[PDB]
Amino acid sequence: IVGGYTCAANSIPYQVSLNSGSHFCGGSLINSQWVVSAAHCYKSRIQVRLGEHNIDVLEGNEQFINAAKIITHPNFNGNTLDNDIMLIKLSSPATLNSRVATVSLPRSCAAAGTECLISGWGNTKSSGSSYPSLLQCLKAPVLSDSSCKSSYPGQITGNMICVGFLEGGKDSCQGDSGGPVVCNGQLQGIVSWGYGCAQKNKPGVYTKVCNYVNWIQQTIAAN
Ligand SMILES: [Ca+2]
Repeated sequence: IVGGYTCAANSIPYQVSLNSGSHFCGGSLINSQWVVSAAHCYKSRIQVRLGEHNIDVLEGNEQFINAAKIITHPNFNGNTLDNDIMLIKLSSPATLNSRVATVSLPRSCAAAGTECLISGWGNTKSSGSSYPSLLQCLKAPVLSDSSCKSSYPGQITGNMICVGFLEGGKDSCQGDSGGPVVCNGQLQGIVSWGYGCAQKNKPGVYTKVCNYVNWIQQTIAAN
């Protein structure tokens, strides 16, 4: 997260870290056994870390649970990042409490202008790199489809939304992928891609979660 703030401890209780030796992606807890993330975050071995604030220090509220099932969207396109969504089934259910909690799926798509919260442990610099210990937070609005397509001509499918600021300076970045965009208590976006980070007229591009509610519910019910 570039240009954000350090979140208060466990104030984003659905935020998880995907770890394969080190933190490499975010994700969101949507029921006690299932995490949603980005398909391009796929690895064949994944430990999900819940209840994290400082990812470099054991603080006492963590739960480390291995991924048992790892299911990418069947129409994921690795060239365009279309359908950039993935479901992880935990090998045992997380214990839900005030610091480890689920986030609701969207009841409808978010309108342009809707204010959201983006979070993660990704890069905090738009030039160079700095990876933080503490979870970072950013308030940002959903952008119109026409604005998003103008920012990225010929790249924004009907399964993508832009969230952020055309003036740049505030954005998600590498290491945030798979993490949440939550608006009015609903997971509307998954950190997916962009051109650089916090660049002018290049807001972050996010998987449009409201298109996948049916796929998510059916996959969970069937597995
Ligand atoms: Ca920790």
